[PDB]
Amino acid sequence: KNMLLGGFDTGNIKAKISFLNEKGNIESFAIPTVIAEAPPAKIKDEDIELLHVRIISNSLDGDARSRAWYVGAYAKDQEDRQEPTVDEMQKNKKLHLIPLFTSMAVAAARIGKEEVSVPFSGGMPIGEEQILEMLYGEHTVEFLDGTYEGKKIKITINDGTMNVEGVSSVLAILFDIVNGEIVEVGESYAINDLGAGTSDNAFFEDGELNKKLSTNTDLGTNKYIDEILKNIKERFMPFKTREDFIQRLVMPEVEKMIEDDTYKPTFSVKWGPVKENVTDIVMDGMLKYAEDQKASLDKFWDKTNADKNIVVGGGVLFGYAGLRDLKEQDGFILPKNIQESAYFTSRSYLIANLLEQL
Ligand SMILES: Nc1ncnc2c1ncn2[C@@H]1O[C@H](COP(=O)(O)OP(=O)(O)NP(=O)(O)O)[C@@H](O)[C@H]1O
Ligand SMILES: [Mg+2]
Repeated sequence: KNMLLGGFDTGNIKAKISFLNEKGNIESFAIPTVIAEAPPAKIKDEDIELLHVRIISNSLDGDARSRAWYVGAYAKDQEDRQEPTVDEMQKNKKLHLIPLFTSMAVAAARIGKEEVSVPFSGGMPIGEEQILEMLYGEHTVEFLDGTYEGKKIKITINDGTMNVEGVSSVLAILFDIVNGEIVEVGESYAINDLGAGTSDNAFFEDGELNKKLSTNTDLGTNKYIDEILKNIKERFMPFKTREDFIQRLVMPEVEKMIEDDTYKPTFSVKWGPVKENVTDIVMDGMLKYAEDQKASLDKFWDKTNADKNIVVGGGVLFGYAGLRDLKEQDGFILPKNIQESAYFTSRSYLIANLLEQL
């Protein structure tokens, strides 16, 4: 007892976490990979809307040693916010450690523990031992504002794993944890995690990650979303972030499609004294993404000649209108519980971790 069990999926867009709550079920949320220096004191995923935390950890250095930060959403608005630098083609570790520890704390607060040991179960994209040791030790997160203002969580990380080999990265395709731990309603396979800014094409052969053909591209949903937004704003002549566009406009419709294959989606936008039907605009970007992904998956299938191709990630949902065709194709596997496709990897890392504890 007094332990937090989770799977951790980090990137340049979000830090994703899937953990076990008090009633033994999987709970998931994502903290945007954004931070900003904050004053020593105050001025459905409610608790991460406003994150102002003091973080004391030895994995942090210099001025970041034990000061305060705006983390995630509440950081994206700040002037001097920090985000992953990326050129026209570490010592930025706080940019990844801080949203990481912050997620561990939020989950800890959610389940009413104030001291938690967190066996680390995560992943790296194309050493393992060295990266883990920027995580070991004791980390304290105090909330200075928001839902858990005044709370102080002690995170202890003694043991970890990056789930490099074997079926660990995949486990969420076959299993689910409902008070633990139950089956969902080949020997050569690809895993395609379809994300916001990137697309991860990994290939597993004979129990081992094929560390030469396992690639990684920037085929993300974001560029397609930006296109759609540009075409909507022009239709008028609305949304604050992309996640706002996805959550408010896209998610409710993608969902009725899931539970009814006959349902036609409608996308309308209210901006000012005008309301427009932009169903045609949205669906265009969706199928464009779908076909571009269909093409990308095809050639990676041919390049690896995998026996089966698993497609996961939120891109399965954003491009669902087109990507649901992969259900009818032998050689492709979509998650049965497809509404959890976005957190497939973190959910997989969580399942790998629960097994590690046994
Ligand atoms: N239910 C949904 N319906 C439609 N789009 C969704 C849904 N869930 C997630 N998305 C979108 O799918 C895209 C991919 O999400 P996700 O895989 O979680 O990105 P990410 O992993 O955080 N970024 P990356 O590091 O590149 O993988 C994003 O644009 C999400 O907003
Ligand atoms: Mg991802």
